[PDB]
Amino acid sequence: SGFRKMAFPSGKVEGCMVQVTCGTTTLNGLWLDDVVYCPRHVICTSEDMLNPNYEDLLIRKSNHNFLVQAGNVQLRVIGHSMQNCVLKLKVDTANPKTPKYKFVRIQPGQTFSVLACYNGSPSGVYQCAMRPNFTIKGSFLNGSCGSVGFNIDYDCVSFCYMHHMELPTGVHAGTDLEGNFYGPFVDRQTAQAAGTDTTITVNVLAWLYAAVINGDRWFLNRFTTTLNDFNLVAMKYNYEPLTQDHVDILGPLSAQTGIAVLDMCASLKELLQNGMNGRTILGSALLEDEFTPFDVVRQCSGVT
Amino acid sequence: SGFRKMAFPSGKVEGCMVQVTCGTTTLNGLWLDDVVYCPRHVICTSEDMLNPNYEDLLIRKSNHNFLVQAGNVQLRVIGHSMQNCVLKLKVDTANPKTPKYKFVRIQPGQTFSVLACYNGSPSGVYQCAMRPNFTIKGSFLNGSCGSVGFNIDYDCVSFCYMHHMELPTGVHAGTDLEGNFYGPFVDRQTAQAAGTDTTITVNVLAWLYAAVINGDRWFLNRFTTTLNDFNLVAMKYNYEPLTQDHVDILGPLSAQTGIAVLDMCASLKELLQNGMNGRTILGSALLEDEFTPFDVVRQCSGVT
Ligand SMILES: CS(=O)(=O)NCC[C@@H](C(=O)Nc1cccnc1)c1ccccc1
Ligand SMILES: CS(=O)(=O)NCC[C@@H](C(=O)Nc1cccnc1)c1ccccc1
Repeated sequence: SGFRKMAFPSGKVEGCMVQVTCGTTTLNGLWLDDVVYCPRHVICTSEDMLNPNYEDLLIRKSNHNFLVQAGNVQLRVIGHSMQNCVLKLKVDTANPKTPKYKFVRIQPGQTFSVLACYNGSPSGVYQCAMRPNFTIKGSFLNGSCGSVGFNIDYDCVSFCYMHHMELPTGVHAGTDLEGNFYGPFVDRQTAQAAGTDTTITVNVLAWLYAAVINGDRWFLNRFTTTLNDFNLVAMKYNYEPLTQDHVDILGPLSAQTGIAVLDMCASLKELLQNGMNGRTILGSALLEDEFTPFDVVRQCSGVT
Repeated sequence: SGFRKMAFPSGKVEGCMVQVTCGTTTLNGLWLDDVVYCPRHVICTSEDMLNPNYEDLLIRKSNHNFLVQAGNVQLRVIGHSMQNCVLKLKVDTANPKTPKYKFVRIQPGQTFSVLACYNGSPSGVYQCAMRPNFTIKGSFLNGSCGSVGFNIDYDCVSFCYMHHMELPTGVHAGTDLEGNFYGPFVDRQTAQAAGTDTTITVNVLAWLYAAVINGDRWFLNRFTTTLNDFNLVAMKYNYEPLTQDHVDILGPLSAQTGIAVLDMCASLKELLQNGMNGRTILGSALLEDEFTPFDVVRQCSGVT
């Protein structure tokens, strides 16, 4: 009973957080095996961020300039290199708390948990989605850079995000763990605008299925629609176009509830056209799009 | 930038979760030092739950009937006792991962994180509030009993909740770690209805302050009000009456933003009377009441 925006247990990731300081800049790092991963802008002063030449700034840095502290103990840095927008600091000790892990580059619409950190210490955990415009709507302040996003499959942590930047609009941008930004963003104090933040249609449908499973059914109607008809409505409301791939992924939810995907699309169509009329769905007064179909199945079945 | 429903990092609590089985019933336990805490209904069959005499059911149980498994290893049970609605199983080994901890009985309106578990294994973490009617709106399925709620002050975990029951209405009831239920609920398969779920006014005001800090300001108006005037409106909308104690707790937010508490009350009054008119506040289309004033300060300042 009940449905909540749930994050993965963060323990396995808390064991990897370290503090990295270079000169007067301090941020978070991720220690896995004998490498510490952190945003390359750790080498920048606030002045340097206006137009940084990272290769030139990195020449003036030696291994002893990167101060890495794991809780209360100092790690010895024996190598450093830049890969895209991240620095990889080779340390002389393998992290004993290193979990089984993978580095993955997620797709827009996919969800993940964020362990927000400051000074190498965890402050909290929340669930995010990579927006279709490649931004994330997080909760990050100065010093949170290097905090990571991840998913967990039983004992394996798949790291997908490292926080680097806040856009002047209050939304967030970052990289995968290979240092490649999601979207067109660059690690420079230049005004960079985000594109249209469209709604993740397949996620809204998955969340409507979660609502039916948990008892919220008022929005079910007597109608059906087609993909092309639904998509004319999705276009008008800045929703992502629904494809047969999305219908396929919703198959298990459709089978469990006995509500055909296109019938749920017709419920969604009427909700877009008529609004909620002051009613709520799973305690929300808007259509939630940060639950994937996999998230809904996982939460509704009890996967640990 | 940004404001999210954030949970505490759950690592310290994940280290305490164990599986407890008695006969054919399996639920979660909390292992702290040499004691495992779990709901007393672990001794019940599904038939027993209609009208259980726990003292009589417990007489037929010995230490060897309680199977406690910490991950893959079995704990030896050397004592057992019932305290209110919890069982305390004395084991022969102190949990090496026991954090600094306290047992606290929270007040309605206070928030906490829940580490939902199944078979002694964590599935996810989310943020809750103890409702004014002493229920929690969680996400729990059969087998989640024994999952706990907690807060963290730097290195100290304050345990406040243990999950026991789902009401026929889909809301949740449980105990503090001394086994005393929050509210009038009893651990019996009897229909028990929840009282009026009022809105936590001081939390909504705190969340309005979080909105102003993060840029969402459209709801600010040119009006003020008084506590008695505001409370006539709060009464009409099933909001908790606002007291001077609540105004006092909002003082730091009022000082930080320069918006007097009673002026924010007048913004809230107009929002209750006029609705949102299709607009959002911090990505929500309703007034959020599960952030305390302390939660807002902590998130907006970066406390780890
Ligand atoms: C103190 S630090 O080392 O964590 N970061 C300082 C610089 C960083 C930055 O302000 N990032 C930031 C601020 C607030 C929230 N989320 C992210 C930056 C990166 C790219 C272009 C411009 C600025
Ligand atoms: C399988 S178990 O041992 O975890 N619990 C079985 C009995 C429990 C129960 O169904 N609790 C429950 C179910 C679903 C979600 N949240 C809570 C119960 C407690 C009090 C009165 C009636 C029933």
